[PDB]
Amino acid sequence: MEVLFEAKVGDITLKLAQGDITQYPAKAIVNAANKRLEHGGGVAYAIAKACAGDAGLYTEISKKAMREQFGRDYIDHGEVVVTPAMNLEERGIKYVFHTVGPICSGMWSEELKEKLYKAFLGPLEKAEEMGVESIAFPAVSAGIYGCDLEKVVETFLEAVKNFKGSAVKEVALVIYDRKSAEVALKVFERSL
Repeated sequence: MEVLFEAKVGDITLKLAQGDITQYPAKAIVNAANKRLEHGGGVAYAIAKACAGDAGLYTEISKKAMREQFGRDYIDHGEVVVTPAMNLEERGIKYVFHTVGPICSGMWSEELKEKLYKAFLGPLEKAEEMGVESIAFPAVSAGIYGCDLEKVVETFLEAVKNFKGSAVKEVALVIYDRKSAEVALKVFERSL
C-alpha cells in the first residue's frame, strides 16, 4: 500500500493510493457494485469475500440490507446500501457502502458521466449522514463496466470538489494495479 498524492479539498484531505481497498485505513469503504448487489466479480467479489469469507454470504446480507433500506432488490445510481463490514471491522473498516456506476462498454457521454457522478457523490452524502469521518473509493465503473479510467477519475474528483460537509474529513481513491494508479495520478495532478 502506497499513498501517491495528498491534497486539501475544502475540509477534506484527499489521497490517491495504490493497493487493496480492503486493507485501507478508512471507516467506510465503497463497493463498485451492480444494481442487485450480486457480488460475483471484480472489486465487489474481493470486498464480499474479505468481509464474509464467501462472497455469496455477503451478497445475501447485502440483499437483506438493501430491502430494508430501499424497499426493493435493486438500487439506482446515487443510492447507497450500507452493510456491516464484518471481518474488516477489526481493521477499523466499520461499513461497506455499496454504490452502482453506469455501464459504458468503451463509450462516454454526458448521461453516462452524470450517472457515475451520482455513484461517487452518494457515498460521500451517506458518510456525512452517518458521521463517518473517513471513506475510501475504488474506480467505480472502470472494471468490467468499461468506463475510461481517466474519465472515471475526473468524475470522482468533481464529486469530491462539489461535496460539502462537516463530518467527512478524509477521502481516498484506492486503485489496485500500479499502471492504473499512475493514470489516476496524472488526473489528480492536472486537476488539483
